[PDB]
This record gives sequence, structure tokens and C-alpha cells, in this order.
Amino acid sequence: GDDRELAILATAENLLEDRPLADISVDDLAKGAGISRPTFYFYFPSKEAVLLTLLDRVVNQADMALQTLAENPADTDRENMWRTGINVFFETFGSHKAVTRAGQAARATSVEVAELWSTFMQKWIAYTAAVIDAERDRGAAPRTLPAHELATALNLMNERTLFASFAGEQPSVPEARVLDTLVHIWVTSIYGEN
Amino acid sequence: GDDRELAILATAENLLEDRPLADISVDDLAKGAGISRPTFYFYFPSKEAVLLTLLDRVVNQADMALQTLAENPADTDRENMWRTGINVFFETFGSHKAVTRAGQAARATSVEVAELWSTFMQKWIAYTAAVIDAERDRGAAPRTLPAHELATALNLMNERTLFASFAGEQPSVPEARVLDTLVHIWVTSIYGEN
Repeated sequence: GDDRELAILATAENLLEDRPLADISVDDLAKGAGISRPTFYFYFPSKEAVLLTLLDRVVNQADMALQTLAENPADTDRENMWRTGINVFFETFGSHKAVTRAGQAARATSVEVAELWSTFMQKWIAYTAAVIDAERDRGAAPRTLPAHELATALNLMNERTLFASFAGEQPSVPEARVLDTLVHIWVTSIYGEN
Repeated sequence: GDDRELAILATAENLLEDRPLADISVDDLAKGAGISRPTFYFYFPSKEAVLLTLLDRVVNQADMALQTLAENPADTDRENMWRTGINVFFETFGSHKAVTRAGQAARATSVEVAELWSTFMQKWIAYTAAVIDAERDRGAAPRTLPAHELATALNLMNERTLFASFAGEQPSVPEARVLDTLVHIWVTSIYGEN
């Protein structure tokens, strides 16, 4: 009986838009799904383990998303081949701000999360560097910096930047700009010369 | 004061080298520093307090340093002018990696610390904007992205990255490159066209 789990997962993410994981208790979730306080414990050991699943879900959506682009190509220049990738992350995480803010300010307390993140950040960081080269052996991008390093600076910038945008921090870049703001910085560097 | 307010500090900083604040005692600080428990408290109320100062001392160091380039302009090529500026941080914080690591795992629970970094980061992001602006008035820089917003992204990148390097995370850019890297991206996007 799958259903039940989604109920719990979904319920959390839609309570997280109002308060953190602390202000929420294993019961407030029992209702949302439609099970007795105890039933819960058969799908999740604790609320902690729920956020982790949320997070992982959200993170995989991104990989599965960007993955789809590693398949069918898009008939459009080089500025979009990049933009459209970053937008996955903007668009995606930008949709589950709550879970992002939640996963983040919880990285400092869950190796599971820290890893889950510290992992993909490497697949994504790799995928990128890959293209950086696949755009150098075709002679389109100058051989300036070592792809991986270059790719890392960019990639990490995203994380911090796209975050302070969703967390409403200050310093930050108004959400409706953070994109163009990023894409430009990617391209100008991925390709720029001197 | 100072003599004894300095002992503590230094005596703290050198202790953060081997372990985290959470493992350092008021005792371990009174000793190594050379003073008495009570004498400490006359200067500091808690250890987090000593941390907040060490941090305030580092941060401010870098600001004056940077501040000290406005009066000593000199002759040079567009690029280098940035490396020496971005260098001020990688050099400063990268010579106090322990504090940095500490003041970091503190922004999550210290509003004094939160406001501290945030209050500066703005002054640094601003300073960037000021330049990237007048850099356009003189004709060198192309008028693309809204300075402050470009300045921000870049600054947001140097935060999350230099740290990710000092704290030797996974993934990160080896402490031994980052300067060459960050410097690149800043320029190529500041003066870059599209």
C-alpha cells in the first residue's frame, strides 16, 4: 500500500512553508495522511527521516530532470544549452523552497543529508566539467582553466546564490534575476578568453 | 586591557586549530593564555564571546586591507587589479582557516555573528559594485548586468568557495588553485560581452 507514504511526505512539505521541523510533531503529520499517531512509525522512524526522503526526492528530480537533457538535444545556440541546465535547478528547487531551506539548515546535523548533497553536487559538477571539455575538443571553448576546477567554482556559486535567493537573505539577488545573473556568469567564463 | 585581552584571543585561535569551540574549556583558555579564570571573565563573559571577537578581528583585518587599495592605486592591467583584491580575502581568511571554520559553524546559532558577516558582505559586495560601475564609465567594462547584482553573485561565489576550499570539503577547489580560478571568473564576466 504505497499511497500512505506520499501522504506523509506531501503533508510535511506543505507544513514546512509555515515553520521548521521543530515546530512540527509526529502527530501533526498523522492527520494530514489519515493514520493513527502510531501507524506512522511503520513508514518512518521519525520526522527527521521524512525530510531526508523529501530532500532526496527533490534532489533526484533534478538529476532525472537534467538527465533528460543529456538525451534529446534542443535546437538552440550555446547560451541556452547552459541556461536551460541551470534553470532545472532554479525551476526545480525554486519550487520546493521549503524543503530546500529545510534540507540546508539541517545539513549541519545529518551526515545523511550532508552526504546525499555532497554526492550529487559531484555528479552535477562532473556532468558540467564534461560539457566544458566537450566544448573544447570541438574547438568552441578556449583551453583556459581546468574544466573541473572551473566547473566547481561555477557550480558552487549556484548553490549559494540560488539559495540566498530562495531564503530571502540579504545579501542576495532578487529571485526574478538570479537566473540571467547566473547564466551570464557561467557563459562569459566558460567561453570568455583573457 | 589588551595585553590580557590579546593573550586570550591568540590563546583561543591556536586552540581552535586542534579542536572546535565546543571542546575548549574556559579553563583551557585561562591557562594557555597565561591569566586566571576570574581575570578572563572580566574581559569575556563566555567563549562564544571570544569567538565573536576573533571573528570580528579577522573580518575587519581584511576590510582595512582592502580599504588600503583605494589610496594606493598604482599602475597595472585590468586583470591583476582584481587578483590583488580577491587576494586580500583568500590571503586573510586563508591564514586564519581555523577561525573561519569556527565562525562558520556559528552563523547558525549566533545572531551577533550572523549580522556580522552579513553586514560586511554587503560592504564588500557594494565596493565591488562601485568598481564594476566606474569601470564602465571609463569605457573598459561592457554595460551588461546591473553591477550590484553581478557583484553579488561573484561575491556569493567567493564566500562559499574559498571556504569550501579552506575547510577542505568535498567537492571543492584545492586551496592551491582557487585564487587563479576565482580571479578568472570575476574578470571574464565583468569585462566579458556574452
